[PDB]
Amino acid sequence: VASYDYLVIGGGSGGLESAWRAAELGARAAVVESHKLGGTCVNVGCVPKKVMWNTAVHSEFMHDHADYGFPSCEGKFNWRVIKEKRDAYVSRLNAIYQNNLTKSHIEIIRGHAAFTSDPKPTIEVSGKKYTAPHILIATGGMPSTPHESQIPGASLGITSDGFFQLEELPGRSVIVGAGYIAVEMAGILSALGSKTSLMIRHDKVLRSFDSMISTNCTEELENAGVEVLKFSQVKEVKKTLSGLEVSMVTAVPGRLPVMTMIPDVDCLLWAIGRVPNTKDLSLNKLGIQTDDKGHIIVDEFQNTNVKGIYAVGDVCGKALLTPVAIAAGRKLAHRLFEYKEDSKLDYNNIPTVVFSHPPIGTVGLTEDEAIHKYGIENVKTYSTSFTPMYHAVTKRKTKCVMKMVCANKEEKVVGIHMQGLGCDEMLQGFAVAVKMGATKADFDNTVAIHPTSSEELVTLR
Amino acid sequence: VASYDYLVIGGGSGGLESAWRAAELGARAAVVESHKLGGTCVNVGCVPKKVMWNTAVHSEFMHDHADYGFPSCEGKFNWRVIKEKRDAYVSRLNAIYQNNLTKSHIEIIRGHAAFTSDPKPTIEVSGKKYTAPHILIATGGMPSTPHESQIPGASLGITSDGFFQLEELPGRSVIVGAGYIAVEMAGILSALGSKTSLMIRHDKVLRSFDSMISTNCTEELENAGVEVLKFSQVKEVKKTLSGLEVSMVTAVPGRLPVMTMIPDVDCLLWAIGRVPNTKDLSLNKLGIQTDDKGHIIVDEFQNTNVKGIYAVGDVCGKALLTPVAIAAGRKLAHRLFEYKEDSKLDYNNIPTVVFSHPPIGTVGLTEDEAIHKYGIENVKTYSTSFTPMYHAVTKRKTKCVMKMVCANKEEKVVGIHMQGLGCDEMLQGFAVAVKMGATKADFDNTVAIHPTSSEELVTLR
Ligand SMILES: Cc1cc2nc3c(=O)[nH]c(=O)nc-3n(C[C@H](O)[C@H](O)[C@H](O)COP(=O)(O)OP(=O)(O)OC[C@H]3O[C@@H](n4cnc5c(N)ncnc54)[C@H](O)[C@@H]3O)c2cc1C
Ligand SMILES: Cc1cc2nc3c(=O)[nH]c(=O)nc-3n(C[C@H](O)[C@H](O)[C@H](O)COP(=O)(O)OP(=O)(O)OC[C@H]3O[C@@H](n4cnc5c(N)ncnc54)[C@H](O)[C@@H]3O)c2cc1C
Ligand SMILES: N[C@@H](CCC(=O)N[C@@H](CSSC[C@H](NC(=O)CC[C@H](N)C(=O)O)C(=O)NCC(=O)O)C(=O)NCC(=O)O)C(=O)O
Ligand SMILES: N[C@@H](CCC(=O)N[C@@H](CSSC[C@H](NC(=O)CC[C@H](N)C(=O)O)C(=O)NCC(=O)O)C(=O)NCC(=O)O)C(=O)O
Repeated sequence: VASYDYLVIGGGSGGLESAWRAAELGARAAVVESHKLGGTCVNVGCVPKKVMWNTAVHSEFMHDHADYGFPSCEGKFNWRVIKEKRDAYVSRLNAIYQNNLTKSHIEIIRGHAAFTSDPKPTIEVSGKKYTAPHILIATGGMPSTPHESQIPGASLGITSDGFFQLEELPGRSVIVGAGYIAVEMAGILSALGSKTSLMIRHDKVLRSFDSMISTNCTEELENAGVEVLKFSQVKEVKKTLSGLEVSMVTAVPGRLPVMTMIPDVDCLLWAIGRVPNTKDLSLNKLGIQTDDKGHIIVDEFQNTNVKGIYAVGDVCGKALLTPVAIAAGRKLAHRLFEYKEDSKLDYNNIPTVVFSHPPIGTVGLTEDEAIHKYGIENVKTYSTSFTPMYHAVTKRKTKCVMKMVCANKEEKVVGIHMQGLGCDEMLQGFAVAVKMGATKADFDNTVAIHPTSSEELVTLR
Repeated sequence: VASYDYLVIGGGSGGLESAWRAAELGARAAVVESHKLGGTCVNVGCVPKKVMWNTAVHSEFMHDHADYGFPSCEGKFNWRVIKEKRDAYVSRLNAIYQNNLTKSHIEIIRGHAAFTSDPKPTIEVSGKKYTAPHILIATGGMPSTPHESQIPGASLGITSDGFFQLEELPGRSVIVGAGYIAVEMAGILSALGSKTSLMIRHDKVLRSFDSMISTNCTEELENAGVEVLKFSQVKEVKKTLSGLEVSMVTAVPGRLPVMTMIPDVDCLLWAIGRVPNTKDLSLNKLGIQTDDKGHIIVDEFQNTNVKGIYAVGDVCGKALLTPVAIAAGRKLAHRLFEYKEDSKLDYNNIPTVVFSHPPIGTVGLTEDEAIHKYGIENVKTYSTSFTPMYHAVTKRKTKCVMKMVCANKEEKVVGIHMQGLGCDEMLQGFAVAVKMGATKADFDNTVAIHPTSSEELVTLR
């Protein structure tokens, strides 16, 4: 058994930051990674996705070519070309991440970690034992897929992982899910050409976001060639000699269920959820508590119930974002190694952008949550809806919706929600201002930047 | 002589806002406008310019087409097509502005106002006299042009106004100036195809912005096909049977002056400065004080030396931006009509974006100004320089530079400066945060939005 000061299991987003931060503080760390470093984000998440998004966004502006006085280009997107580059990039970030670890004197124990029956928390990677006074579990999660028992033929569909393994643009796509991933896949596949259908159990997507986003996003989706099959469920899936045959049930409230076949399907993508990578860690060896779905139960300080063990990131099941895993890994290192006893991540006012078309940006409370936190009498909301001047000369259109939620009589901005061009880069500042406890006056007392879509947020009346 | 409660001379940006704000407060107002309403911004500024910018930005992304797996389109931008649309839009905003005035019960006295020799401040528009207990001078400015006496042949060049009257894309362009306008024209003409040369008296452009912006902007300009002729001056201009012949002197410090001819010039654009529209107001009739260059001298509250007369906007010569004219017109109405005795515009931390390629965003103090305000010992600056992941797969490249200036030991962000993709929409939030008196911790305690260029600002180390 070899001792370190920190043994972080998982070379992902939260994993690495905590490892790096720890080393700066003089700690002797090592990171265990069983696959490629950089975790999900870099290999099958933020990075590969965003390249595909910039590409889909490219397909759109090309449509607007003639309106801007330019001749037209046919199209016929070559997926292979871009898949090759996307991959190259991803493999260049790998070398980089590895470099930085070794530059920081952080060992990388390549393999699969599992806890042992040894009294003090000790882990075993390929026969060898390693322990540390502080161990972090940053194993993240995996895409979930239905069971053949529930949906016979489920194994025939792919997931976001599989999406990143795709070599050519599928002619017909059906996506099952109504969250940001589902939406983003729907957006990219449809912009690049696949005849996309998004299949949701309800009438809207992103049903957890402010109602405006939920509503607008379902709209923009439809208005862009994506077919939204509301109130539908895949009953079973079959492999025909031409494609896949999705047998789905559609039960619109007030109507009788209608069974339907969607044939000639090239791709069936499962964007229904994420499961934790906890199973094979042998948590039961130490009695490390988890929930019914396998996530790892932690406190305000990422502590497990076992002294010396913490967990951060997707594995915990909360605020599943790279910057959140990162931020919590960062604060932990400062708590354990810098002794900042109250170093912890504030999970309120975490900003998030969905890369739909146009992009969604949001931070803070929804109207509902403000209503149920402060009371109707105390919640004011300001909003606007305009078409960006980019579409002043184009026949193709998209809107921009902005909503400001304000609490109490001072008008403390407790939440911002918006959708439209520039909203992806436009959100950070407001998240900082919002984090500071900005009121509607602070926003309204800032000189506008004209012409921008961002000036609308500071002139809401 | 007909009485109103407010008589605002000038249907521009500052003019209108003050008129509208006044009406909401129950005041009897009227606006005098001698031309099209909406002033400079709408007719020959923000609006027309920005359409041309979105168009130039379109030319660029088209270059990146093949890298994103799309076939290539030749090009051959048709200027007429877009000029027609840009104009249509501008004429649709006119109807709109007019509408809103009448909806607010604001009269529009169409014509040219001039003060009279009548004891109490009274103005005369086309024979008729009008007075008010409060009169606002929102007459803005005009593009300046050299005198034939100084630069013989100067009258042969056009200005930004003339640029908006252009019907076809000039084959060869030479721009004289090193400010945001000069730069923006250089950017658009060059992206759309003209063989552009930007002529500056020094080695860099935007010499008033933080040194980083000054430096980076001169670079990006060159790297995009714009020829920067540093240390050069147009000596005289001549109309040949093929184009114009710019005779210019180039005096690089340490070298002997070299006289040069630039022939076959289709366009000579004068972006050397703005002059105030004060001459014909007959200010001398009341002794309304002005400076040597004709701007109108005002105090913290936009007051002239004459009781009952104020001035806001470009006419004053300070912070020449639409949102600034607007913001000051707004505060004045609230002061005069809502009685907010201390309602005035704070001219510190006014945000500004230059629409260069990529866009520049800035707010606050430059390093120099922080250095000379706090002292070297008390100024820390953080910065980064990265290539946006949009260029991860493109052969064409651009950077992104970010600089944070921090004062004292708390690290109060007194200034932010940046250049690159998304910086135009990315700036508003930080301007609000900066306005609030945000420190580097508030920025650093905000959860990042990945992947974006904006996340870089909140992770500067
Ligand atoms: C499609 C798709 C797009 C996404 N897009 C975005 C986006 O734009 N922005 C965003 O913020 N988030 C996005 N996410 C979410 C983000 O990727 C995750 O929230 C984030 O990576 C979580 O970090 P983590 O540190 O817990 O784990 P992870 O980064 O997932 O990585 C865990 C690492 O641990 C390794 N490991 C697992 N178990 C063990 C073990 N027993 N021993 C050793 N090795 C092991 C894993 O192999 C992996 O490399 C996306 C996710 C998917 C899927
Ligand atoms: C190229 C170009 C691009 C620009 N781009 C931007 C940009 O992207 N963003 C930005 O913020 N700013 C930009 N500006 C600056 C902005 O346009 C001006 O700062 C702003 O319009 C100033 O407002 P104002 O209220 O003082 O006057 P103005 O809006 O200029 O208008 C004054 C009005 O008064 C009328 N008038 C004049 N004298 C009289 C008189 N005696 N009686 C009656 N009528 C009269 C004028 O005709 C005019 O319509 C740009 C300017 C130019 C030129
Ligand atoms: N923000 C720009 C920068 C370009 C970019 O993608 N840069 C990164 C890829 S981000 S993909 C990986 C991801 N991000 C980061 O490493 C940097 C992003 C930001 N500083 C943040 O902390 O959120 C992550 O998993 N980090 C682990 C950790 O630090 O804990 C890279 O080149 N980095 C190499 C380097 O570090 O020099 C963009 O997104 O376009
Ligand atoms: N911000 C979006 C909105 C689209 C847009 O251009 N909208 C404006 C043109 S801004 S061009 C004219 C300019 N801007 C405004 O009227 C609105 C911009 C913002 N609210 C601000 O106050 O800075 C101005 O001179 N205002 C005088 C004043 O209010 O004092 C328009 O349609 N307005 C019609 C309307 O008012 O409904 C964008 O720029 O793309």
